[PDB]
Amino acid sequence: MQYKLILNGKTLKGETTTEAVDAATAEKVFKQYFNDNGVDGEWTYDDATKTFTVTE
Amino acid sequence: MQYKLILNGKTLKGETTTEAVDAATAEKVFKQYFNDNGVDGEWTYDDATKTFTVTE
Repeated sequence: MQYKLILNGKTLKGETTTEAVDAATAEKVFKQYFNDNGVDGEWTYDDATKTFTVTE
Repeated sequence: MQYKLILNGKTLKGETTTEAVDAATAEKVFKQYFNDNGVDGEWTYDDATKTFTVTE
Protein backbone atom coordinates (compact mmCIF):
# COMPACT_ATOMS: atom_id res chain seq x y z
CA MET A 1 0.00 0.00 0.00
CA GLN A 2 1.01 3.64 0.40
CA TYR A 3 4.25 4.03 2.37
CA LYS A 4 5.69 7.30 3.75
CA LEU A 5 9.31 8.50 4.00
CA ILE A 6 10.29 10.58 7.05
CA LEU A 7 13.61 12.37 6.69
CA ASN A 8 15.72 13.32 9.71
CA GLY A 9 19.11 14.94 9.35
CA LYS A 10 21.08 18.19 9.16
CA THR A 11 21.95 18.73 5.47
CA LEU A 12 18.49 17.48 4.53
CA LYS A 13 15.02 17.35 6.09
CA GLY A 14 11.61 16.48 4.61
CA GLU A 15 8.97 13.84 3.87
CA THR A 16 8.42 11.82 0.65
CA THR A 17 5.62 9.32 -0.09
CA THR A 18 5.50 6.37 -2.54
CA GLU A 19 3.27 3.35 -3.08
CA ALA A 20 5.03 0.09 -3.80
CA VAL A 21 3.76 -3.35 -4.51
CA ASP A 22 4.10 -4.15 -0.80
CA ALA A 23 6.22 -4.16 2.38
CA ALA A 24 9.15 -5.90 0.67
CA THR A 25 9.31 -3.41 -2.24
CA ALA A 26 8.67 0.07 -0.80
CA GLU A 27 11.17 -1.00 1.75
CA LYS A 28 13.48 -2.17 -1.00
CA VAL A 29 13.09 1.11 -2.93
CA PHE A 30 13.50 3.73 -0.21
CA LYS A 31 16.54 1.73 1.01
CA GLN A 32 18.03 1.95 -2.39
CA TYR A 33 18.19 5.75 -1.88
CA PHE A 34 18.98 6.44 1.86
CA ASN A 35 21.78 3.91 2.38
CA ASP A 36 24.41 6.41 1.30
CA ASN A 37 23.80 10.03 0.08
CA GLY A 38 26.33 11.14 2.65
CA VAL A 39 23.44 10.67 5.13
CA ASP A 40 23.05 6.87 5.50
CA GLY A 41 20.82 7.88 8.39
CA GLU A 42 19.48 5.31 10.83
CA TRP A 43 16.95 3.00 9.28
CA THR A 44 13.53 2.27 10.53
CA TYR A 45 10.63 0.53 8.80
CA ASP A 46 6.92 0.54 9.56
CA ASP A 47 4.58 -1.73 7.60
CA ALA A 48 1.24 -1.37 9.40
CA THR A 49 1.65 2.36 9.91
CA LYS A 50 3.18 3.04 6.49
CA THR A 51 6.34 4.79 7.53
CA PHE A 52 10.11 5.07 7.23
CA THR A 53 12.53 6.89 9.50
CA VAL A 54 15.87 8.11 8.24
CA THR A 55 18.31 9.60 10.76
CA GLU A 56 21.72 10.93 9.63
CA MET B 1 19.33 33.17 0.03
CA GLN B 2 16.74 30.48 0.70
CA TYR B 3 16.02 28.35 -2.37
CA LYS B 4 13.19 25.82 -2.86
CA LEU B 5 13.15 22.43 -4.61
CA ILE B 6 9.95 21.43 -6.43
CA LEU B 7 9.80 17.76 -7.37
CA ASN B 8 7.74 16.51 -10.32
CA GLY B 9 7.72 12.88 -11.33
CA LYS B 10 6.04 9.48 -10.97
CA THR B 11 8.25 7.39 -8.67
CA LEU B 12 8.82 10.47 -6.52
CA LYS B 13 7.00 13.70 -5.67
CA GLY B 14 7.64 16.36 -3.02
CA GLU B 15 9.32 19.66 -2.10
CA THR B 16 12.68 20.27 -0.35
CA THR B 17 14.22 23.59 0.74
CA THR B 18 17.86 24.61 1.31
CA GLU B 19 19.80 27.83 1.73
CA ALA B 20 23.06 28.09 -0.15
CA VAL B 21 25.65 30.78 -0.37
CA ASP B 22 23.91 32.07 -3.51
CA ALA B 23 22.42 31.44 -6.96
CA ALA B 24 25.55 29.62 -8.18
CA THR B 25 25.70 27.22 -5.19
CA ALA B 26 22.11 26.19 -4.38
CA GLU B 27 21.90 25.66 -8.07
CA LYS B 28 25.12 23.68 -7.94
CA VAL B 29 23.92 21.55 -5.00
CA PHE B 30 20.39 20.61 -6.06
CA LYS B 31 21.89 19.76 -9.49
CA GLN B 32 24.33 17.44 -7.81
CA TYR B 33 21.28 15.37 -6.72
CA PHE B 34 18.65 15.50 -9.51
CA ASN B 35 20.77 14.87 -12.58
CA ASP B 36 20.35 11.02 -12.53
CA ASN B 37 18.58 9.34 -9.51
CA GLY B 38 16.69 7.41 -12.25
CA VAL B 39 14.65 10.65 -12.62
CA ASP B 40 17.03 13.18 -14.25
CA GLY B 41 13.85 15.22 -14.57
CA GLU B 42 13.77 18.41 -16.62
CA TRP B 43 15.70 21.21 -15.00
CA THR B 44 14.52 24.64 -14.22
CA TYR B 45 16.11 27.32 -12.04
CA ASP B 46 14.62 30.43 -10.47
CA ASP B 47 16.88 32.87 -8.65
CA ALA B 48 14.58 35.82 -7.85
CA THR B 49 11.69 33.57 -6.90
CA LYS B 50 13.80 30.96 -5.09
CA THR B 51 12.73 27.87 -6.92
CA PHE B 52 13.73 24.72 -8.76
CA THR B 53 11.62 22.51 -10.98
CA VAL B 54 12.44 18.87 -11.52
CA THR B 55 10.41 16.90 -14.07
CA GLU B 56 11.10 13.19 -14.70
